[PDB]
Amino acid sequence: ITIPKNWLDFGWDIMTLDARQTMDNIETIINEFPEDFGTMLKSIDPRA
Amino acid sequence: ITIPKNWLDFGWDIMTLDARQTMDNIETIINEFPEDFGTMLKSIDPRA
Amino acid sequence: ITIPKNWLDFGWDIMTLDARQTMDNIETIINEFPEDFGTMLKSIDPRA
Repeated sequence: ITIPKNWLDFGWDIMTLDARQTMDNIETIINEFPEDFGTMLKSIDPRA
Repeated sequence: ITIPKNWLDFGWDIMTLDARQTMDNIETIINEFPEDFGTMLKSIDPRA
Repeated sequence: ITIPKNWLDFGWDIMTLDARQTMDNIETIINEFPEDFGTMLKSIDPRA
């Protein structure tokens, strides 16, 4: 109990860390809507 | 072994939690770049 | 065992509350890009 608590629970908060290493990418993908397409709205502005 | 159960438990709340809290700081920090370089792409477009 | 569970486990998620002050600030900085640099696209626009 005591030793796995200190290091494997840490390891399974690290199982949980997969969120807090992928939300970087997901938020970049959020930001890709204004970056890759919010740009393109400012291209629809030229078209208009 | 209860002395370990005392000190190691709130102790591991550095290990478990910091691996996540430092990384989300990093995820959000990195998400500045989809807005820094974001605004650079969003400037190249309206130049047209 | 119970004293950490009452004060220090709580306390070390409170050490984990440090990111839950930084995270706002960093996200405001993520926002300072589409705020300042994002309004300054509309400097690059009339300059164009």
